[PDB]
Formats: sequence, structure tokens, C-alpha cells
Amino acid sequence: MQIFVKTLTGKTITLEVEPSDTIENVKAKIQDKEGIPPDQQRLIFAGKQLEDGRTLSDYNIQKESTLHLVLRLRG
Amino acid sequence: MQIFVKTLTGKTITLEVEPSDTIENVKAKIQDKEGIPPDQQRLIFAGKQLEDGRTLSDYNIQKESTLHLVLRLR
Repeated sequence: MQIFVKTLTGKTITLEVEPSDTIENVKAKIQDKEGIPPDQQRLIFAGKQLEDGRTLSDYNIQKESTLHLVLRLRG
Repeated sequence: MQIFVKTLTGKTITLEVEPSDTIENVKAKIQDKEGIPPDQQRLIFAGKQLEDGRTLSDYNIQKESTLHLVLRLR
């Protein structure tokens, strides 16, 4: 399925994910597509900071939902 | 010299740079520190987006200046 990923600047990309992906898998797919380390990715949906071990579908993330990405600057 | 680099939420790093460092060099220094690819970085100084082949001193970025970093999602 396709979701959107959006930063605080409004920049938006599309990302192919599976509903059964863990958040870690989602961050890995962002890293593959964009080169951003997973530990640098804070992903937010509907108020909540998304946790790596949880699954997208369990957060009721939907087809064409948008995750918000914030840069962590962890290094 | 030291400069600061900040995200839109206020996350801050320092970098060791020279006035003659190109913007490409500085992005590569950020990649070294943070793992972020240079072509994924946009750096801004006091409203002005910094261009890869120019140097810090071109923008009158002196010691202890702050730059802001955003992702390009390129």
C-alpha cells in the first residue's frame, strides 16, 4: 500500500509499505529510499510518536495516510 | 572555528569548520556526524539558502553563527 511522509516544511514523498510492517520496517524503507538513518526518524501519526516494535495497522494507519517525519539529530 | 546547526525543533549540533569550507564540505561534515546524505540537506543562514559550491565566508558566516538544517526528501 502507499502512504505519505511529510515534514514540518510541507515536503512530502510517497512510500510503499505493507500494512503488516513494523515501524522499524517503515524506517528501513525510508532509509532505503532516502538515506536517512532510522534513528534520525521520529514518525508521528495522530498525536502519537510511533514506536519501532509496533505494526502500522495496529495504529490504524490507513491507505494514503500521512505520517509526519521530524528530524532527531541524534549523532 | 565552531558553528551551530539547528533543526526546526531546536535540536542542535556543533561543527568544526573553516571560513573557506564549501557548503558541500559542511554538508559532508554533517553526514559524518549524523549519517544524513549531503544531497538530502538544505542549510539556511538568516533566511538565505546556502549553495554547495560557495563557501561559508561568502555568506559572512563567522564563528559561532547558527545555521538551520532541513531535509530535502530528495
